Amino acid sequence: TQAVEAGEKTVEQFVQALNKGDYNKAAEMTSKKAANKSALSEKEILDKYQNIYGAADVKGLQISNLKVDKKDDSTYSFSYKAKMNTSLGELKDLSYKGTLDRNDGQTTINWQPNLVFPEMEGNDKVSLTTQEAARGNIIDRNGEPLATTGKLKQLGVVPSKLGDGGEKTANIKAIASSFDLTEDAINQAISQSWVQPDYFVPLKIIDGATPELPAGATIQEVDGRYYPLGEAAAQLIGYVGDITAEDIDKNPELSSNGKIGRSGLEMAFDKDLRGTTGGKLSITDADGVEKKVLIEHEVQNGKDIKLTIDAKAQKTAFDSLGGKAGSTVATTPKTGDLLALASSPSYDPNKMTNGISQEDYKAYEENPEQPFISRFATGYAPGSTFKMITAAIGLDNGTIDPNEVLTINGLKWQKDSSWGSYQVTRVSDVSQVDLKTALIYSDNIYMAQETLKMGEKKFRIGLDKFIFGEDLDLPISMNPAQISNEDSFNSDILLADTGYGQGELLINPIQQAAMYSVFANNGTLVYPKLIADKETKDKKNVIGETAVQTIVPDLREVVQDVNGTAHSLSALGIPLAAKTGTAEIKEKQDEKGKENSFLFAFNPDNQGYMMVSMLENKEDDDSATKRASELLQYLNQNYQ
Ligand code: NA
Ligand code: NA
Ligand code: NA
Repeated sequence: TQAVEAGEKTVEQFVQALNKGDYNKAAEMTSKKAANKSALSEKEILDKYQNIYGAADVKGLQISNLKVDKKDDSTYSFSYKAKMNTSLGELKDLSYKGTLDRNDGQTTINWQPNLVFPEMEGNDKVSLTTQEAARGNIIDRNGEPLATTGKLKQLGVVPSKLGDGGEKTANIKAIASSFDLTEDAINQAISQSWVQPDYFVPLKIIDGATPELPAGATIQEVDGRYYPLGEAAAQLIGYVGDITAEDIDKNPELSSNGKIGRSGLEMAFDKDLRGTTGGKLSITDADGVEKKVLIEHEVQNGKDIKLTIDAKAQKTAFDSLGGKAGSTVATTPKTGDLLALASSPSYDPNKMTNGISQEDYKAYEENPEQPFISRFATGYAPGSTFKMITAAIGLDNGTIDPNEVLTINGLKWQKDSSWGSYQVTRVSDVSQVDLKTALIYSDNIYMAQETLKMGEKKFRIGLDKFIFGEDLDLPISMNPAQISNEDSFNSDILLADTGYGQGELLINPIQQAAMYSVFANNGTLVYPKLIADKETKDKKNVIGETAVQTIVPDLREVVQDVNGTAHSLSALGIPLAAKTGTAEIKEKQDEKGKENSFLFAFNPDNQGYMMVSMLENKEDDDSATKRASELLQYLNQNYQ
């Protein structure tokens, strides 16, 4: 028994060394090279595992049903089942055999070639054939390509057919002028250490028509990932990059010669889009005759993925932001279909996937507006647009009388002196303010007073009916919305600030469109939906239907009233219920305060669409409302 337990331990140490990819340590646990002992020395056992397991990308060795018994007084036999992962999938239930040598107080393994794979003898060989899987496509709600595989025209220069002095310098300036290239970039490209004078040095992927080709400039045709919307959907779709040795070490089933999603939906749906590698892993004898097929299956191309996105609305929403910082989310609020998820500024996903220079990537990374941010998935304070929610909560618990008229003097208000120098600020000095007037003029003082009168307890009861703290079932990385940092405000100022969408509220644009959908579903919250085939989810009785029938007519006046904050949208001549908003943010880079401009809008007649747009750190005289006319026209025409 004491020798049987020692034999079991050494087999477990041998498997563990192979499991951890430490082949040299596993070889040192073997007996000496002999006839009935080990078949090879330690160095060539190391080389056999390193060569064979490396060729099949063997990762992770797990065994089961280990049995060590006694044959002779010096040799103990062992057997166990085992499984491992390869570049062609999991290789399950492998029956391994062998014997253990016992001399002195050391138990070693009589190594044989059948310890690499179960049925190998002597000079048997291992072969691996693989067929690469074609990557699936990402399409919109009408089948338009968002991420597809196309034929790209690659511009390149052959430094041999270029020149020497006057001919070389003139041709480089001609190519740089005819293809929007820097003369220093072309010289740096052909001066790389890998370049030979007769080689084809690729420069960039050209899109559209091809101009004249000067001496040396030649166009070759290559296949690669292509994004038709470009930067208009770069944060949502993402990009693919070359698979690295580090990627294979983490997942050997990846194609060692293919692409992998690095961000966005390309990464979130990488498994479904990449498919499975097809091929065969077989064992042959010394004559190359097939002895045993270990793994074999055909190639399975990646499956397509259809989104709720409207490719026309996505491009319209992104273009409307004019390159400024901000985001826009468009939905069909009755089903939750995400028609558009625009984030601005953005980056070029085609440039990312077709090789980007360290300078262009550095410009993206050091842009203070940060184009890499997915602003539709980043939490923000919702701004004074949130007065809709506080009003609906106040109507439900009876704390807000729609006809009660408050008397507000000036633009600043304080509960008492305990607030110190802080005051809630409004933009319009209206003396007699009821609920309808407060929504039309966006009166933060009114709602701050109604929030304080309502109380934190009743306020949170209405807030808890929404989606605060919930994880949305979406293939987009995001954090749950929050009311504040803790379960209690512990501050009348924080309570009042939360009443009009400031405070410690953090809600991303997608979560905002979810909460605001109650006004298009008579108080029912409809969860947003990105995958077209998925089922509509909703949440009943978030706010009362009476509150909806009270607030939506007021939201019509935000557009139709001459002093409504969204009156410029009345020029469209379409039925609109809207609510503008602002959020004041303090920053340390600039001692002056920044603000975000918000716009909520939907069709109150048919509930066909709904949009939530925001400008982050807006320039002076800029707003989300002045940029929404084109998207509102398109959504109203095509979504009823
Ligand atoms: Na967050
Ligand atoms: Na707090
Ligand atoms: Na406003």
